[PDB]
Amino acid sequence: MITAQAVLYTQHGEPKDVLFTQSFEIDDDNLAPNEVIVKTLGSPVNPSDINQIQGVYPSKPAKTTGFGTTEPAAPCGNEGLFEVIKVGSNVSSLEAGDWVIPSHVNFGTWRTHALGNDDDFIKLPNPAQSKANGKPNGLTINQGATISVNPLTAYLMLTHYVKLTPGKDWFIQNGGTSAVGKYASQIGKLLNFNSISVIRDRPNLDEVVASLKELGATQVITEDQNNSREFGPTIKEWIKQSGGEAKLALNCVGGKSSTGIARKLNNNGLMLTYGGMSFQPVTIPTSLYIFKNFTSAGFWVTELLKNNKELKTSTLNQIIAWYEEGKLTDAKSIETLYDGTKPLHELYQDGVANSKDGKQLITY
Amino acid sequence: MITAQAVLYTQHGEPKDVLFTQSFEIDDDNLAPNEVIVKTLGSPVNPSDINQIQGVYPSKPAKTTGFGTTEPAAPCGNEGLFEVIKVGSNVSSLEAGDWVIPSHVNFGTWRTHALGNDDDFIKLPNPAQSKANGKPNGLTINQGATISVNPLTAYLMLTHYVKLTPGKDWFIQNGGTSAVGKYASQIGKLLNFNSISVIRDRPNLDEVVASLKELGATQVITEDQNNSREFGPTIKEWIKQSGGEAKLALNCVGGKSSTGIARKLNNNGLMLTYGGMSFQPVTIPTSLYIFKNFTSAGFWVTELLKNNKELKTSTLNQIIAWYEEGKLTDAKSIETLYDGTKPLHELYQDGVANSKDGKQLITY
Ligand SMILES: NC(=O)C1=CN([C@@H]2O[C@H](COP(=O)(O)OP(=O)(O)OC[C@H]3O[C@@H](n4cnc5c(N)ncnc54)[C@H](OP(=O)(O)O)[C@@H]3O)[C@@H](O)[C@H]2O)C=CC1
Ligand SMILES: NC(=O)C1=CN([C@@H]2O[C@H](COP(=O)(O)OP(=O)(O)OC[C@H]3O[C@@H](n4cnc5c(N)ncnc54)[C@H](OP(=O)(O)O)[C@@H]3O)[C@@H](O)[C@H]2O)C=CC1
Repeated sequence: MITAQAVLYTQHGEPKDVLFTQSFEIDDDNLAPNEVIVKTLGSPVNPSDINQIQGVYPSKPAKTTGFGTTEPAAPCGNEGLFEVIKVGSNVSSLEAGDWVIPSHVNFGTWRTHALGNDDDFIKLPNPAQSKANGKPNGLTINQGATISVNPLTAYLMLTHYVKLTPGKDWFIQNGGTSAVGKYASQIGKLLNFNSISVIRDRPNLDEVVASLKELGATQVITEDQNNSREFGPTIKEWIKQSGGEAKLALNCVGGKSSTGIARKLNNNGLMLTYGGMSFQPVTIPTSLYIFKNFTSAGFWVTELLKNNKELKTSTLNQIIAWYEEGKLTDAKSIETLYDGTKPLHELYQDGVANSKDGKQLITY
Repeated sequence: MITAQAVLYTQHGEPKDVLFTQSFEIDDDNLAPNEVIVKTLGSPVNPSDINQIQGVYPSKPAKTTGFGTTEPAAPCGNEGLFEVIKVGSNVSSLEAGDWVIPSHVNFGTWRTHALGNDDDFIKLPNPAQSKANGKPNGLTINQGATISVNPLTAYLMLTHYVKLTPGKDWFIQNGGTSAVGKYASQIGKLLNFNSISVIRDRPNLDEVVASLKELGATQVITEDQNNSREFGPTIKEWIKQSGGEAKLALNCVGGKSSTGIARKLNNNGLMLTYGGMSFQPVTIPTSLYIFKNFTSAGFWVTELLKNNKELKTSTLNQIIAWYEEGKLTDAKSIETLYDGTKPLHELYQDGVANSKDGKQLITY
């Protein structure tokens, strides 16, 4: 018998108000033939996990009395890395010690353990296996725990919609310091796409600029430069002088920022909106649509991959391979370790409240 | 010799400030083998004509001294109907008496006559020719003079981007009382497409609503209803009962109106922005792109048909056919006849100033 903790809520609302920790037992001596028990190694706090709890995200786990609560309650978190503890008698896809991530969204990853079917998980090579397979590197906890959402988002947005000619074409993105932005920059470098990252100004601008260029951004500008009429021609020269064109814009901010990157694209440009950190709508001048044949669309990784395991697998394997080859690094996280001295849900409420400091990862 | 008049400007500005009339001569006796002389029957004042003169429209006539001015001057007007008066010794495509429209934009239609090559024009059937073919109707001056821009814009937006299932699917459009909106309603009913027209409220609402439904709108709502969450379910019920889906939105207003019509589309919807009469940008909530997979694109008939004679020809023929059969009616115009007593340019300046009254057509 295993005693586990799960972060739940009986009703939607702000994480700071509705989350709680529910103690529950998992019978490791009576697993159905296809069941598996996993122990969480780490799971992050992503904006979508929060919106899901708030009730403003159209994809969520059902509320049930399954964890032993009197009222129906839903679990939290959609991605994370777990270590397999035990498999049922008919399980062959997984075994003790394996590293896995949920095979689908809405599994609930903010907890110490989980009981599920073998098909509820996807196996990632763990360090022991990467070494035995002769790979140069093995995944870290954070890399495994954040491999499902942000890296695939960056990869698919950059390759699934418009073909950028290697060594010539460009994509421009705001939210340059975001985890997704950092993954996009690297993938751009790996695929040989040029790129402009737009970020908010800061006292350590120079340091962040060099850091993002190391990751792979060709040029880094501030939102003030993004808004500047006078600076505009300098950006256009970068594109024109490269021989390619700015064909794609990645927007996760909205507002003025989204207007600014759209204006930087060449005619027939495409913008993918995948986030709205400013809480401002996407505003595009009528002229961009008519005279520059601009197109504005959306991206939702959860929806793109829910019934396309093939595209998901192919994308995931590429990220894993780059991690094993030492060609990709992770958007780093501020890790908070659960040790039982502080209720689990509080560690997540803190991670939520401290999101502004950067990606939060609760570890176990 | 023929003494002609042309409305010109030597510098971009407001029509009321920079326009003037230039008298020039055409030698109807010295025609090159492939030249043609035509006299204008009528030409409209369209928003794009004005934007062109203002210098905020990226497609324009080269300034030249061809009309006998010392400083380079540009002509005005992009569409219109002309009657062929004389053709060169090598012209077989046109005969005296034929009706033609410019074959390309930027020809300058705000003038009494024009000398050009045969390939500078596209023949339309004149009344006698339509009649000799047993067609119920011949084209009127206004129908011929306004056939190049608004009707083709409406047709191509409804048929060239997303396929609406006849008898089922819907398109929604703002700017319902505009000439384009009136063509879209008619083309919509002729192709058996369902549609909702959005217009600004007015005291004679009932009459305008009835009028738009006769033209082809299935339903007509005000912008207030467009802004209404309360009203939302009513629209959704209309679509549900039809068994179809709202797949396309036509936007020529911008601002809140563009937001409102975008929201009423079913998931995977497409909006075509082709105008922005409110002078407000297209604003779309982040959630529509991500969760509803909405797409916002542009439309510019000038750019689309620029190097696509076949698509232009085909679309033009379908409009001519509907006029000849009597199935399509023109967005009516307020006509001002030039008789040589008031400078030609003033007639057009009045046309520009009285735009809000409705489509203006200067006749000859
Ligand atoms: N649609 C999809 O499939 C996916 C969408 N997303 C979206 O991406 C965003 C989260 O990304 P990750 O999860 O990569 O994010 P992180 O939490 O790592 O980064 C968030 C970023 O947003 C920036 N930011 C915060 N507030 C503002 C503001 N007011 N104006 C401009 N920028 C601001 C931060 O700036 P700074 O560095 O200056 O502090 C930081 O760069 C969310 O919008 C999330 O919902 C993520 C994955 C997938
Ligand atoms: N290829 C392209 O991209 C093309 C673009 N256009 C664009 O379409 C529009 C012109 O259309 P046509 O040439 O059909 O126009 P008209 O001038 O004939 O009609 C314009 C109509 O728009 C309405 N209108 C004016 N201001 C507003 C507002 N703020 N909100 C809602 N309605 C408003 C009027 O309403 P009411 O009568 O009720 O007062 C009027 O019925 C312009 O935006 C023009 O540039 C046209 C052809 C092609």
